[PDB]
Amino acid sequence: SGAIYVGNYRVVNRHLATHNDWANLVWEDSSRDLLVSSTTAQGCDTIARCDCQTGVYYCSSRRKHYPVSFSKPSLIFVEASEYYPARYQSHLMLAVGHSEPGDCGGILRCQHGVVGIVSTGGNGLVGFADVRDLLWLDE
Ligand SMILES: COc1ccncc1CC(=O)N1CC[C@H](C(N)=O)C1
Ligand SMILES: [Zn+2]
Repeated sequence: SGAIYVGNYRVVNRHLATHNDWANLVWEDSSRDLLVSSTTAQGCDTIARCDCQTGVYYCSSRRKHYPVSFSKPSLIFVEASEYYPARYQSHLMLAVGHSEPGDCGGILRCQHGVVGIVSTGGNGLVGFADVRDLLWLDE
């Protein structure tokens, strides 16, 4: 679990969005596994605006932050799970690292700020849903 809190927005994995997030929906995209809902309070996370390919992510299944190298956002085949059938997920970045289903929501950060959140993984990989292209998160 986990979310990014920037301005009056809350960014979560779409598959983990609550019925309360859908009522307060701003934008969602099933192909990216993202949902953004509006908040009453102002958030303080800064979104990165960069092309960094190294960063640090939080892994809740190890209670540890790990440094990683990750691929640029791309269209990647993601195996079936209880939340989606087997499909291509867009704007996804992969790294070699540990992840379990419940690690979704953990933040990936670089020197510039938040890059994205854990969204996919298994078999020694971890995938992150990029948020750096969502320029409107800053307004
Ligand atoms: C961190 O994800 C995992 C880690 C280990 N085995 C499996 C997984 C993958 C997983 O459970 N999901 C839930 C839906 C999500 C998606 N974006 O399609 C992928
Ligand atoms: Zn960066």
